[PDB]
Amino acid sequence: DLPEIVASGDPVLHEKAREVDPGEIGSERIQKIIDDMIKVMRLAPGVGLAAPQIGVPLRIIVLEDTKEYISYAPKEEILAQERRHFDLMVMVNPVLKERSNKKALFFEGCLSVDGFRAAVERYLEVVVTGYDRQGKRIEVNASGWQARILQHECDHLDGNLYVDKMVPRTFRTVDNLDLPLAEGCPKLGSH
Amino acid sequence: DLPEIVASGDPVLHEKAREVDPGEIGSERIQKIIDDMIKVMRLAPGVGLAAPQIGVPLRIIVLEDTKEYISYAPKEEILAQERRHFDLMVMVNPVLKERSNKKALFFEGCLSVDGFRAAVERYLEVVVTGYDRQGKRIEVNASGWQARILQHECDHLDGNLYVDKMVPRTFRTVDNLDLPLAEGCPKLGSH
Ligand SMILES: [Zn+2]
Ligand SMILES: [Zn+2]
Repeated sequence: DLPEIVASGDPVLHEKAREVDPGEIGSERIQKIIDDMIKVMRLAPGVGLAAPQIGVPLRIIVLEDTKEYISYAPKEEILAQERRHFDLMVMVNPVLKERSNKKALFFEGCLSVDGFRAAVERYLEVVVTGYDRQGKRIEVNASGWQARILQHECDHLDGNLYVDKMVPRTFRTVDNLDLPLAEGCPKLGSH
Repeated sequence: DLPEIVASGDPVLHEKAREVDPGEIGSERIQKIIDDMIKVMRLAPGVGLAAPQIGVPLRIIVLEDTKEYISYAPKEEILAQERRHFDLMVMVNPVLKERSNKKALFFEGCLSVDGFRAAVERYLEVVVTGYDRQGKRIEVNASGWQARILQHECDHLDGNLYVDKMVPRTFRTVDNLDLPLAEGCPKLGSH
């Protein structure tokens, strides 16, 4: 049986998620959750996913970018967002910190807020500590689209969705995604 | 034939609309639009509607609350929100100003952002000047849900949607509308 995705409104998404006990990570229980998340993130075309999104108040995130997902987008664009593919990645009790105040601005979308995208600003470089799928402590460094995803998923673990971090007037239907930005809205890209 | 409501993304919604020339108000074109708006606002169950929502960069709003619309809601709620019914109302080149810093907090929804609602703070009392359907200077005073609607529609005329004015973490699917507010969130209602 597969637990589906919670949508905005469900308190689980707007409240800080409890840490999973290191070691208990190897548990057949939490291990199971990691499997589900990974499945769901792949079942609906998603590049990231946080425990609360399937109703689990735990600090666990999974991200992954297929060289196939990327394929379906303007090369001009995927290149601008420094979006390189990476293998599935799992992090429990992650702790994110920017490696520099360098930032970027692009359209983001959440699986708990579908049908909509919105330009949100993100750190370009970031380092995330925590534990790997098997309870061993790791420290992941990343930039570009990957850093973006990590920030997204981590935000979830704190009860935060991009909507409360978006650039005014950029909110839009996935359909009207490519329509121009109205005057005033900052330019997309980076410094 | 009636125009289709525009959804977020379409620049028309995120840019300041131009004032309509007084007098030109009686014009066919302009009196045509007012008819369309009114039709659309009624066609999809809506209580307000601004020109940009149908693609018209003009400053024209129509609001109306049926004793029928209201009927389909918790009387306890209709209470709290001071939501009383009022007849169709049309205002060109409206100019809104609060009558006091008295505010209220309730869930709002836009027709250009459907499937979602979010708690937004509004002035409780407000006065709006401008012109009536027939081009005559008018000055409407209102409070409660009516004041809320006026603010909503007027915001549209300036390229503003509630999403950029919502209370963090209140965003939600119309379905998850009644689910609790995450912890930390303000309490809905007045002061
Ligand atoms: Zn998300
Ligand atoms: Zn609206």
